[PDB]
Amino acid sequence: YANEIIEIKRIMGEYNLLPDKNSRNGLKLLQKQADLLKIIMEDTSVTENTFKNIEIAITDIKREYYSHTVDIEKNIHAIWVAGSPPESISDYIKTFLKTYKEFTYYLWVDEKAFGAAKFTSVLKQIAFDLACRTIQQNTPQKNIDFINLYNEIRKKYNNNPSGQQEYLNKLRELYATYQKISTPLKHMFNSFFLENMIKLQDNFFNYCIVKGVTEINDELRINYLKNVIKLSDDDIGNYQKTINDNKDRVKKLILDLQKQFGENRISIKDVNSLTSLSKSENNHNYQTEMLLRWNYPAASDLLRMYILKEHGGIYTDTDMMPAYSKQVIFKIMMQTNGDNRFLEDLKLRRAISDGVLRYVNNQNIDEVNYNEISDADKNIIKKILTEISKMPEDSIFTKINTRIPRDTMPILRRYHLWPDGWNIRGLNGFMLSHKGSEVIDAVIAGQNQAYRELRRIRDNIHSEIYFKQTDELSSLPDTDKIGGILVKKYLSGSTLQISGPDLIQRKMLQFFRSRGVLGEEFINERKLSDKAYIGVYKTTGTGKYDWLTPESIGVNDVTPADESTWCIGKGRCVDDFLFKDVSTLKTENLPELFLTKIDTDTFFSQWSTKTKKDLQKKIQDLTVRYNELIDSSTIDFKNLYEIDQMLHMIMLEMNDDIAKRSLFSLQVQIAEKIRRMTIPVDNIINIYPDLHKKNDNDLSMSIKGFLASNPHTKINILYSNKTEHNIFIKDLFSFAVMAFFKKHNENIHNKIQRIKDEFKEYSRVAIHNIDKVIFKGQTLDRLYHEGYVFSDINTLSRYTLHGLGITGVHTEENLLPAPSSSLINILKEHYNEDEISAKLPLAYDYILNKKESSSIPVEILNKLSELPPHELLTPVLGQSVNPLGMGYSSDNGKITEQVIVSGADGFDNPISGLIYTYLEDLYNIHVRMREGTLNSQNLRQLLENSVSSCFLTEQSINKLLSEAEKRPYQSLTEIHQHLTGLPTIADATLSLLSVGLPGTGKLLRREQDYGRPPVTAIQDSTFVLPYNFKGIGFNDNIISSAPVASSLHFIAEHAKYTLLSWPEFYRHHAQRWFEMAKGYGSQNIDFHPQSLLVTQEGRCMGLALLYLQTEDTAHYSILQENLMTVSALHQTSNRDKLPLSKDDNSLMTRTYSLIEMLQYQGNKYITNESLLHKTAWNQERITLLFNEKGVKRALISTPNHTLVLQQLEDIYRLTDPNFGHADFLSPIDALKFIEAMIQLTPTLQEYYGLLNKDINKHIQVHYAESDMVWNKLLPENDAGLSTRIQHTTTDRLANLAEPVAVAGISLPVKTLYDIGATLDGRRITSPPTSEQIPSLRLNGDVLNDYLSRTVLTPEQADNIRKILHTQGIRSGTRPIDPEMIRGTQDDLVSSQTRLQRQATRVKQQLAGVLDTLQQHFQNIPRSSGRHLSVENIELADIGSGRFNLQIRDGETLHTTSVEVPEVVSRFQKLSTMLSALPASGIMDFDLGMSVVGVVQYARLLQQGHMDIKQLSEATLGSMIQIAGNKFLNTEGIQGFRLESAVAEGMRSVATRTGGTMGKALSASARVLELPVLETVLGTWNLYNSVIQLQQATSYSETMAARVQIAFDSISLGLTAASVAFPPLIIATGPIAAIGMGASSIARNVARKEERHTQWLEYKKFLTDGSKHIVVASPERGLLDFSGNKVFGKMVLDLRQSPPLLHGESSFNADRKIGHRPDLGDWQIREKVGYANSISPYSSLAHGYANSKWPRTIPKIPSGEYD
Repeated sequence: YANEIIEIKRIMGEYNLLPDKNSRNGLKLLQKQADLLKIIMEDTSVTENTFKNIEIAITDIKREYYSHTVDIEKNIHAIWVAGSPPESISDYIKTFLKTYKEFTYYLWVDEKAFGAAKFTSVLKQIAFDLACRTIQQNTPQKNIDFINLYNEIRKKYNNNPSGQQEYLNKLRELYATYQKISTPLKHMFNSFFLENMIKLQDNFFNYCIVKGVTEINDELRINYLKNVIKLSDDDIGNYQKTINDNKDRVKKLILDLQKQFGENRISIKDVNSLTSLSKSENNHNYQTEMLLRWNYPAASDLLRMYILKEHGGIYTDTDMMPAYSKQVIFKIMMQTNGDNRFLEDLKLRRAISDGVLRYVNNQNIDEVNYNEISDADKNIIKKILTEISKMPEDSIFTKINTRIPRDTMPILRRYHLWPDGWNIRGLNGFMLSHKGSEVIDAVIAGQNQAYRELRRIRDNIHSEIYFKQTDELSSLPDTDKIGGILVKKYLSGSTLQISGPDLIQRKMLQFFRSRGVLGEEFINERKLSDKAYIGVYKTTGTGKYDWLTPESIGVNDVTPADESTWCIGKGRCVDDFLFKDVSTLKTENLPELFLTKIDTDTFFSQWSTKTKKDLQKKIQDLTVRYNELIDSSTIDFKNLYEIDQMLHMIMLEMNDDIAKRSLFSLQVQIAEKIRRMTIPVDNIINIYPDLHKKNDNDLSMSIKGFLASNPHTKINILYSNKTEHNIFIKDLFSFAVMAFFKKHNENIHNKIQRIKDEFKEYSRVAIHNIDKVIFKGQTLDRLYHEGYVFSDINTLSRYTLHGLGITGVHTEENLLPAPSSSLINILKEHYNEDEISAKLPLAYDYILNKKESSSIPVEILNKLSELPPHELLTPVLGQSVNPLGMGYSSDNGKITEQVIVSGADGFDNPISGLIYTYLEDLYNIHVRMREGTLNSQNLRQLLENSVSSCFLTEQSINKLLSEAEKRPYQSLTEIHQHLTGLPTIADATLSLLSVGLPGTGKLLRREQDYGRPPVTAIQDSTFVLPYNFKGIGFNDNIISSAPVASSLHFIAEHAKYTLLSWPEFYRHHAQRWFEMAKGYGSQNIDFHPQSLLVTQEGRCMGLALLYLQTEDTAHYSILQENLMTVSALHQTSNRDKLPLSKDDNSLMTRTYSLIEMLQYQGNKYITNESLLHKTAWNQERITLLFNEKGVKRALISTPNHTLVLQQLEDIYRLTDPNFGHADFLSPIDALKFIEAMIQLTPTLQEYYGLLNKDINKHIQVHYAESDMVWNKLLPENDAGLSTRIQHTTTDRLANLAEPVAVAGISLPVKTLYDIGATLDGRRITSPPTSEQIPSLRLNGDVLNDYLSRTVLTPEQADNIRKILHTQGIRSGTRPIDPEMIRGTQDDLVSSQTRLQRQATRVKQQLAGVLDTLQQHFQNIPRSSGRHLSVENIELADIGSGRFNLQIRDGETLHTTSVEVPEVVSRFQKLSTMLSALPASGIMDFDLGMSVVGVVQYARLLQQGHMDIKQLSEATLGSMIQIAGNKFLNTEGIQGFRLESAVAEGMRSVATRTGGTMGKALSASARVLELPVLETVLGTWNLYNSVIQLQQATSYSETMAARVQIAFDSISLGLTAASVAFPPLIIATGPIAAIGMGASSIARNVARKEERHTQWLEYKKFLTDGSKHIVVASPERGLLDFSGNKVFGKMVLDLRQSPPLLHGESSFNADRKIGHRPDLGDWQIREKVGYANSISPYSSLAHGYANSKWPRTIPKIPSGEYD
């Protein structure tokens, strides 16, 4: 305890040397003394004598503390409420003036707010009308009678202006009617009313900003009302009449009082003469209180705090009398023979007080209100009054104690005898304090926070309308209850309180708790003690309290004019209401509520002629760009900057006011859009600890909490070794001026190593040294070299490390994930809201660690242990920030830098570049200041060409120079503070942004003074501070508004599909999906399968929500095209491992971040029953929802997948993200198709998690009560995914019409990009300049992919070879043999295309086969080493593809069970085709090509000649050989080779069906017969030697590359060398095969077989004819229609840029009904009647009489065709 002992000695020494101990410093020193004494007490080894000594010292300190008291000022303050009749005021004022002789009475009057009641009434009318309109137009399933009656009575008034009371009475009856409305409608009414009122207040404050006002008065309010509505002269006359009435009333009252009591005894004080009214921290909450209040006859709750803080003394309510003197109460009790009933019940007390007040003011005693009082009580009260009147006037009342402890506000305590018992609570109607009291500041801060939290319903864009919180008297201002109270007050005209006595008591309790040991006497059982009040009464050992000799003297509050009499006795005033018709609302002047596009026809309607002719043309140049910016689902900051700058210039260049207001409205719309469009946050947290504390338990707890909150969150622990060395050196220099080195290095390394090895098993925890990622020339590295030690080095390190691409959350504190709503609910079963915060550390300790605390019940611990940790903590995932890219924590409404939240990777980050440049500028100023070479001129040069020059004012330059002279060495934060005058860099971010965003940035800065949140402040906080567990958000409470947990779909450790084998799932089911959809009545089926997500973790929730967002067909098409583009990009990046251009990578990252965020949000919403309704699968119920309840969107949830049902226009579209979509005419058809699809197919059923399960209880439908819930839940910033078509680099480069000269040959830029032209290590995105051509390099992987995907012409191949030879492969990528680059003629392009397609299909199939084999081998217990050595490839079943394998693992393990029909079925088809083809001439070119490629791959494997992966691949090759041997070797010849038999079969096929197809077959067979080409063998060996070993990819990609090499070897045989200068013109067309027509099939159909088999043959012919209608090769400008057989009357129009294809498809026909494409399978069945209506769908003839070949007319890709 040496350090703390030194602390107590030092603090006592400081206290003794105090000239005036009666001050705040002395109290703080005594508090420190008491706290340190308690710390000493806390030690375990303390003797009893030490206990006594500590207790005695503490008691002496407390006695010294409470001896510091202050005498309050001799001021009595009262607030005059507008409309108060002076008759009921002057009596109480006279009584208080008489009792308190040495006091001055001040009546606080606000002359500028005499008419505010009518203004707020008009605003309330507008808000309620808007709420009613929104409710009515949003719910079209039914009409609401309450709204109709409301509108009817308002229309009735619109005829009768004189009958105000009639309208109020009708409104009361209408509230009686309204009480019967449904609960969801009531909640929506409350929310909409409160939100609209807040928005209207925001609009008024924006009007104040644009008018540049400094004070708010009645004229400004009248002008604003004229601005928003049509104000006739009668309304202005009424407003002036009430203003003048209030003026006359207050003047008469004050004059009559001054005549009697003098001039200096009582006076009038102006409310506007208060500094708190204009304070920026108060956010003009005084003006907001005028609107959001429901206790109108009472005085303001903030005004009394302001008055007490700035003046001190006594604040008293008007309706209060001083407490009776001792003699008075003694007479009362002994004229009632000891009946206490005359001092406790309210009626008799009120009568006695009435009589006393009447007597003191020389009035008639007999006129006392004796109603609801028994006659005997009346007579005894009369006797009491007669006795009292005998007393002298100087002994009726007694004064109060004006000596109070320093920094305290005594609060009147009230005793009321209720039928249930005694009601005791504090009142803010009478308070005491001295000027400058600290508790008043605490209460003011609490009131400001209360208003901040009340505005959360409007400020939070993602705020949920439907949330029925239980009544718990929470500190949070529950918006639903407040809205309900406001609605009731608005309708009826007559608990909760944001800034009332409850908040005051809570704030004082918190203040006294923060005082420490000296405040323990003010706290009684975590509640304010009796010492904090006045008027407290001690009980005489009974239920009643001894009124005689009160502990403190209070005040008489039971009076004839108190709260309980003006509800009915005083009728509702008529000068606090002004009827107004809202139909004349000027919606163009209300940007907060209505989003209005600029319409050139009506925009300049009220403008002057001069301003119109000056600037209407200039404005009209903005309309298209401005509307595009407003309607966009993304933000392009270039357009925003341009539009904002030119709007600001136009506003500056104007002299009109209406035009200025319209342009200001445009700016306000821009600001609101910026507020609404938040962007996601990366699931990363970066913690910057200080390696100087001696507890890592906080850091370990933080890391454990973030690990447990989510299984995908990455945690980075960042430290700087150079900074530690610099701190060590500075400490050494300080020690010397006033073995260590190795010891310090060892200690730092030991701390770092302990942190590293605590989380060694978690790969998500990475401990990084900052002096490894920063560059050499960056500012941070220079600071490290200079020995920068200032405390802000960690903040600059955070900014720099974010600037280097490290995204996520950057903080220095040991943050913890915020508790979820489930944990708070669990804790709420035993604790209330003020104990939960204290119990949270123990709950966290039990959840993360396993520590059990004796201070928490075991039931709570058992409940906590039953839930997963990620259900109790909130992860970083799902968070969002402002589109400016930077977000900051807040503290009492001021942004701090404890937490920095920095956007998502791939999104625009405007603030980051500004911060980087600003840090450069600060470093330059710092280095000039170090050497003393800084003057005004050098400073101007330093800040020139920098946005930071906006801070260069004369006074700022002078301050910078003065500080440079005073102290040449200062921190960058100090330099920034001197230059800007702002506390933190986060404050300077908006000032820097306002340089490029004038007007909008200025407006966003200005709105902070009016309660609006800072644009860079985060509102919802998913973190809490470790030491007190409070949130870091702006307007959030982590206890009363904890977020809901998100459902995490746990997936198997093995996935059925990888990215390579994923398309197999779509290929196996696309045909069945289309057939079922068409047979259930779908008329438009589109296929857009997704390849973004190959695992079912998340259940495709992100894509489902993305599709759910769209409400239009056009937006749906845009989003579908964008998603297809992103899927292609993801396949290129991840499956093929190819580099992407910067823009493509940014687009992919943006899409993936949005998808992850949306998936988290959707899995959160589906489990929250208060947000989205959830019902089990029932077709009737869903049909009723979509037809009767007005549901337009729904989510169909299976255990593993999510589907979407929509109501786009007049159709119902069902979207399966893996299969595109199909739309129907009625919901019932869609539901039937959903059920049939998910239930009939076994593989799809198993994949979707519905195998062997009742689908009626495992399919849930999630919908919303109203449609606006989706608008509230789904983000508005879509990154343009649903509003504009995103273009890849290829699409942009295709538009350039100029060629690039490389190697003496000119080729387009798109082709140069396609072959992988990389410039300085990045793929080119623009045409390189002539000097950059020599530096161009070709990416080998990209070139290989391009060659495998493209069919070149011989000249194109020559050009590619020349470019390759003259430029070369970029180092580290795949080398390309120039002999492999060849081209083919026109007639063989279709064959090459089909061969490449077959290569892709075979690769995708063999990937899954290999994965199955690998899993099969992995389920075998293998000992140390790799002895699997499978030694048999016997196959048992042919129809199923069963193989029996002998395993020579050495322990006699044997598992002969594998299912591989992919290999066997292909050879079976080849064999049956080879054998039966002489009779049936129909052949399959693709099947033959696939077989040739497969056998070539097997041969190349065999020439190869030992872990699980390669053993499984060799097993697959052996199985291929075995299947070929079984299905092609009819006789068991030992000397049989598969290649020769395959080649001979295809040679026979080729020679028997001629044409170009036979030529291609013969070429492939010839390739098979000859030995493997030397180039092919070289490529294979080089790959298997270096390329496979160097890369870290898995084995499936290697096997796919080997298959691709084999298929390329096959493709090489179809190429032809280029011929130069052909002497003669030759023929270049394909040659037809023998038997093109349908007579060939009819030749074998005539054989007497089953008729349905003959139809199957005909259908096979039709399908083959329609499969290849067109083969397009836009790269070589070739269109191929040779494969068209069943598309008649073809018309090709090449005039359009994408060629237009028209024609007639072949169709089915029926004898009776003909061809009916418009009917489904069931409708056709009913039409022709070939079965029963209850027959299963499998028993019908699918596609009968409604089929077409092809299904849809093929679309030709855009290109240049010749």
